[PDB]
Amino acid sequence: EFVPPPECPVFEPSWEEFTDPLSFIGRIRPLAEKTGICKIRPPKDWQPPFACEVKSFRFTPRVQRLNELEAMTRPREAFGFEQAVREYTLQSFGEMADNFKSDYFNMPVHMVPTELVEKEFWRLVSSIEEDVIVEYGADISSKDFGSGFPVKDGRRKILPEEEEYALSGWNLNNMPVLEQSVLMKVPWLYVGMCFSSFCWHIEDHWSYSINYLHWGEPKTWYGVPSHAAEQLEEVMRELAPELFESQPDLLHQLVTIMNPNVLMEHGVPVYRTNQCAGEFVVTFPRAYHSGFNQGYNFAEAVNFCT
Ligand SMILES: CCN(/C=C/N(C)C)C(=O)CNCc1cc(C(=O)O)ccn1
Ligand SMILES: [Mn+2]
Repeated sequence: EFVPPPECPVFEPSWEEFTDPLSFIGRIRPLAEKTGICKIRPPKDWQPPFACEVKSFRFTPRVQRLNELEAMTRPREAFGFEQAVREYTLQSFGEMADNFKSDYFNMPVHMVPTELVEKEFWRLVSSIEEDVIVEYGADISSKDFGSGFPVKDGRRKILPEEEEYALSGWNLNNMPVLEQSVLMKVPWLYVGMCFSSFCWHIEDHWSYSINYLHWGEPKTWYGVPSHAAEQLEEVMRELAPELFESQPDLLHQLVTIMNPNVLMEHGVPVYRTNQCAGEFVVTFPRAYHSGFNQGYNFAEAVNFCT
């Protein structure tokens, strides 16, 4: 079955090192740049409150058919109308997500080993006999219902115990986002359920990205260092569906799902991590990454510049 890639680096900075994100990322770069991704665990006392407007938080998630590329191998009757379209609140999405996972594995959602969800995910992606369909609240703009981090503005109220987090350099709203040049830049939200996923991609302009899991079950990641970017792209073209082979990268990476073991078999280095609630994941410039969610969770991401 699936062989898990080696673990990416995890850093546990002291309060002194936790002072400036860009200074810290600059210092860990000699190691983290060689794995493409790294995980950062903040000091134990660093616990930002969740600041989204939860009562009015409503969204229509995207439908994900795990084996859609494998099923390209007579089209189905009335294709394009498989799943009925559902709108959710945070609470009703969570109820759906937990019922899906507990029903799927026949055990309570917190008892399912992360290694089993991983093994099953990659089996389902390549399975022609079983068609599993899930939903992902992905790419929700933080301008919609606010950031998960507290921010200083007239939108909501900030308590004194909250203000340190509104002002923190690790608040994703306070990251630098303006690239220097001769002359949408806000965080985005992701409401996950078991098996919801993001396929292999790099960021626009080869940007760094930083990713925070506010709460919930882990987000499983795979990363490739930037020195292997060209090798991954060559493996993709060789093994991607012929109909998509000529597509430009920006469109191709909407459907570049590929088992990490296939890349490893072709000599591409791949690292993994389970990002748990309260942890950051940083992706380095031109570091390909992909992943999936273990269950109901809430993440926030932003592209930043150095
Ligand atoms: C900074 C967030 N962003 C910008 C998206 N807009 C184009 C809508 C990205 O493209 C980030 N890349 C997608 C992604 C999504 C996930 C996820 O679904 O958790 C993890 C890692 N990377
Ligand atoms: Mn990304």
